[PDB]
Amino acid sequence: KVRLVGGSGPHEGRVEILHSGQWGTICDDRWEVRVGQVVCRSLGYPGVQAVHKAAHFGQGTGPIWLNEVFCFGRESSIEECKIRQWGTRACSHSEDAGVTCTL
Ligand SMILES: [Ca+2]
Repeated sequence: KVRLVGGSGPHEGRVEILHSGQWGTICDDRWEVRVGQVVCRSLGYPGVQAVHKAAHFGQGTGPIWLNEVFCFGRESSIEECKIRQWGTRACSHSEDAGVTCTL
């Protein structure tokens, strides 16, 4: 699953993802509008207004599940994008990625 946390409404926040039985976050190293678009679609929003780096909505906790993700932009969910490994060592939660969706 996917949820947004820390925003002014459910349309934005730190991106969190459920994997290996655990809610985790996304590192901002390769975070950009194409994958923001996919995250926003999978949440039922029609588009992405902005992507935010550097724990813009505050740091998450626990596993950092994704770092090097590639989406074309049209995928239904982030699990459908190109993911070479789940779970990353390269990152701190000060890098947790965030998104602001169109509603
Ligand atoms: Ca970074």
